[PDB]
Amino acid sequence: AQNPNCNIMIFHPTKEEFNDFDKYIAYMESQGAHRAGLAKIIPPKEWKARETYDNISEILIATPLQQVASGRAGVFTQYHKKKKAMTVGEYRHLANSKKYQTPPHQNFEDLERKYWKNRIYNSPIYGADISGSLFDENTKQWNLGHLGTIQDLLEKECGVVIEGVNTPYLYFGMWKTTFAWHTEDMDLYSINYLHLGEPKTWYVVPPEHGQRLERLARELFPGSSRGCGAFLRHKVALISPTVLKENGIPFNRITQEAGEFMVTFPYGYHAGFNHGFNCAEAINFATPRWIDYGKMASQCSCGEARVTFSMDAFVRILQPERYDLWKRGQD
Ligand SMILES: O=C(O)CNC(=O)C(=O)O
Ligand SMILES: [Mg+2]
Ligand code: NI
Ligand SMILES: [Zn+2]
Repeated sequence: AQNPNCNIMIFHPTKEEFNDFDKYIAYMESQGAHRAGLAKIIPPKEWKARETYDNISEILIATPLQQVASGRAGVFTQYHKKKKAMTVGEYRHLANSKKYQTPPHQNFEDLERKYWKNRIYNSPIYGADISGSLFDENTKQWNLGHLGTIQDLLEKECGVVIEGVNTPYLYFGMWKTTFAWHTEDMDLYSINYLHLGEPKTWYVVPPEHGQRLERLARELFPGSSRGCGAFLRHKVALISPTVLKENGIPFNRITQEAGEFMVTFPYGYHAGFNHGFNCAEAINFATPRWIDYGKMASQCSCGEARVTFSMDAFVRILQPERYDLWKRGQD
């Protein structure tokens, strides 16, 4: 069995290997990359996402989200308070202000220490989940707006034609902006490209051990767990590495820098934080190996998780027994 300790693997494809996206994902899996839940892909030196980022300041962040924490430093939830619209240039200036800017630090480890010590005492503003793309249309390799769609994959594997679309999302971050512990919708893959700015630190639980994280989460968030049998779908709970280690939960960590891709694999729980002003692009995708994960994915039916249009068909076809309850949660 390849990668039996479930380490995060880092790949350096050549420009030739960068042509065929599906083939390279399958390659990475042949080497055991999926066992970690997360892999890093460093693009060949010849590749670029676009020519420059000099002209992005007029993108609008219609609903910036202030991420307000409750709990203790290592075990907390966050809720998202909506803020007034602002442009990317206005948000960058805000991220760089004395109130929000990254503190002086020695290295990524010192910054990570400071994040876990101090995150809860601040409320950073995240421009998350913005439909759009920063890939140039002429970028033909690993262009996250030109991937094969999940609907087409389901149709190719299973023969059933379904409605829905699959487009990327932009994320504008600042120091301490946080992504809570989650797997993707329908336990899909994700791919995330850090276009510019400061790094993003990731934490991940191997898919084979995801239920250990869920059991810890039920213990640590007992009211939330009574409310919903899949409350991590709400994407609000944080647990620090120190707490994970104290509870024996297997995990790994890595820091993504600008110019690098990360892939999350089906049922790979992940969480993390931004180091400072940055911009990432991410999209969900599927492969043949995903189908079995999609069929088994948990679902929130309490009403909190509220998701895209396109998830309807995935539930309806892959999980017909759960469909009626899940759809009630949506309505
Ligand atoms: O970058 C973020 O805030 C969150 N991204 C992801 O969870 C992902 O790419 O799967
Ligand atoms: Mg612009
Ligand atoms: Ni994710
Ligand atoms: Zn729920």
